[PDB]
Amino acid sequence: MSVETIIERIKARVGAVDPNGPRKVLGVFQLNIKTASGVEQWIVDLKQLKVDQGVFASPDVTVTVGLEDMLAISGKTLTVGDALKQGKIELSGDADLAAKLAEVIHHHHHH
Repeated sequence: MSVETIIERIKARVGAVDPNGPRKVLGVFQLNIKTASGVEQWIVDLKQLKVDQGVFASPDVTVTVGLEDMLAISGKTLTVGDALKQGKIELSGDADLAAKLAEVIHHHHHH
């Protein structure tokens, strides 16, 4: 519905989320929204809680997903595991790093 409405949730969440929340990691990722008009690139940092638009000078990992997909996720409806099974989220670069994200699919006691 709007790429902007997707990142907005990320910035609003990051500024409220905790560092210990996610897995033990720290770096930067390169997100890309696949659209018929092209591809919306976005920069995200793990270390801190910030968000930037464009292509990082040298991101740790490059992920490419569709707009619709990001909608179900960012909209707080679908789960990372679901989108992964479908194949909407494409990986490229340091799969090892990107893997840390999918790991969240697990159901542990403490995050």
